[PDB]
Amino acid sequence: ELNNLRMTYERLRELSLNLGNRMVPPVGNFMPDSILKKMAAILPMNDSAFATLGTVEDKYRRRFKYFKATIADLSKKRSSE
Repeated sequence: ELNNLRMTYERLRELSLNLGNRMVPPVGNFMPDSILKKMAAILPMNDSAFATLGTVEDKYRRRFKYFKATIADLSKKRSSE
């Protein structure tokens, strides 16, 4: 029951608040709860794959670049844990 997806969703929550407060001015909502969920389950490591997220705003696609380092890691660890 070591749901890596849960670790992903949580890592995203921690990262969203981390980078979000590191932005000036603060974002507040670095990544919406919905996007954090689908991205944590699908774990898209590419823009061409991001299309499977269903609906991500273009503005969401931008700051997405700040999550690539974590998404890539969890997408890789998905087949490990």
